[PDB]
Amino acid sequence: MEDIKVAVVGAMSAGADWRISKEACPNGKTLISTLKWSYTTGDGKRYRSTARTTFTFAKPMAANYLKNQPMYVFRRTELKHSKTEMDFKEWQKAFTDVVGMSLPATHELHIFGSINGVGFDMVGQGSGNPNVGYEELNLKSTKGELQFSPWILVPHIFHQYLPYPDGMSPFQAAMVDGSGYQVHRTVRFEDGASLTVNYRYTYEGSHIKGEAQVKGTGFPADGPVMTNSLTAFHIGPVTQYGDQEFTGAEQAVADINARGGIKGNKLQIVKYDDACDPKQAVAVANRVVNDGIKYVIGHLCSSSAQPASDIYEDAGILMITPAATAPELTARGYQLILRTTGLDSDQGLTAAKYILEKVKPQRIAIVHDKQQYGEGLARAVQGGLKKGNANVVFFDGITAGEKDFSTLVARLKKENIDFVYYGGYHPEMGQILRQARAAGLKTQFMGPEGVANVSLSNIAGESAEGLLVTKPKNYDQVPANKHIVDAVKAKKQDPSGAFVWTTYAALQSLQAGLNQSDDPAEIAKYLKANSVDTVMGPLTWDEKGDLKGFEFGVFDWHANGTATD
Ligand SMILES: CC[C@H](C)[C@H](N)C(=O)O
Ligand SMILES: [Cl-]
Repeated sequence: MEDIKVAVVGAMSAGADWRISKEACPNGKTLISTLKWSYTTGDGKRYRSTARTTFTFAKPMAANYLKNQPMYVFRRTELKHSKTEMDFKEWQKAFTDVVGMSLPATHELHIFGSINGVGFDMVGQGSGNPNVGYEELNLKSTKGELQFSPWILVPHIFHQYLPYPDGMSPFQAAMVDGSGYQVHRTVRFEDGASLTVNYRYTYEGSHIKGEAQVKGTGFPADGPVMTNSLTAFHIGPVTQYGDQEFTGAEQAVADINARGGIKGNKLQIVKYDDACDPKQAVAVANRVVNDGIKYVIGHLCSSSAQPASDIYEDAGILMITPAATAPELTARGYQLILRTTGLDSDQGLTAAKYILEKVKPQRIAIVHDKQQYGEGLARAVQGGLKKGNANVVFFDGITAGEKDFSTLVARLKKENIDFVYYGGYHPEMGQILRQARAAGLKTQFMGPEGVANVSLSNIAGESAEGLLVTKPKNYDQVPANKHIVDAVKAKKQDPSGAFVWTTYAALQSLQAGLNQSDDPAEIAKYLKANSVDTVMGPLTWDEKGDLKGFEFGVFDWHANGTATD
């Protein structure tokens, strides 16, 4: 009768604005606060850290603070930084429940020590509002240029600026009486690295002097930290796909658990982020196993669902990908691996047919981005086009995430290309469509479900008009799915996305399974020999876990970010 844990594996999700510091006091003279903290890489990767932080009070804390077992503190931050300056702002709000809706005026921070034995030292002034939990800080180097990421000194760059619901925090209480606290903080990194910070404070009226002594060690030398690859989260090349999964998934789970759940037992999503990165997707998978989670919804890109699939199979963990389409993944005899989507093979053949039958252009160019998906899809299509005598002029590739297509654009122009197929994902396609119509090509473009999203429209504007896509059918127009569509809307979320539906269908799949056996093997056996009613229709699977008789369907794309037959 425990809740049943399902892993949902997104990609390049923002995550929550506020961080939970949990706060416990085991004695009158000690406060311990626990932190989870992911950084993000100028790449959209996640570097995961866990903090323990210890406050020593020279005088015992009044009884009121102790009688109020777990306090919860929500904190956000911002950092602008050069190689020499930093500028930082913190908002902090205390509550006694995990549900989110003279005192100090000025301070200084001397923050010094070492990172992988590279000494650093910074100094500078700041202010805050002890009533509201706001603080700000400027900091200048007294040595030279940080040869590490300044986002590693974040959080560590003044809890005397908090307050509790009905008064002063313990931290403030301690400043006003003069007896004070000290702070040890310790950070574990997923990659073995380690950071120690010790904090002493003097008070001079309402001004604070912070001393902060910093020992970091065994950061990998081409890690995010030693490499300055750390950024705030900026939307990433697959944020659209992760967001559509999470949406379809959170609706589904609500709707299931309302209907009473599996057999009394409710489902609980445990969110993970693999960044569609091979290594990270392998960190995620090892964590999934270790967390006792036996059913996985996700790994969205082929490139990251392969590496992940190995561990899951190796561990007796069920994995339904609602999104990864490269046929490789179900072509290696794995038994615990299912799909709520089709394959590049059928997706490239659908295209070629629509080009040979219903377009018939004169001069074809085939472009891809060189990854499994894109090249994969271009080879189907090329092969379909070759067999129907279509006049394919050149097949070519580009790097993912360059913004400059002046070379491809001048070349489609020089060679009077009226049609182009682009195997790949929306960022590159977006720029193509847009830098094309800028240069005044009348060229007609085509893409797979990877470009069939609202972000394509966001990048391209009017250029997106007339783009041809292959994509799953529009199940958001099917009357059964009306209720679901309304709920997504109630939440201001966009239900047209296909991964919303595939994801929703993948949970329903898991549902049917779970209703006999909590065992990952019988589920895969059951599902393979039975049809499930889902938001996509009935869903028979085959013995390698591919959906039987899945047809993508070909659609006209529009600058509004909808799509018609
Ligand atoms: C999110 C899925 C992406 C677009 C594609 N189907 C792939 O296998 O990489
Ligand atoms: Cl803290």
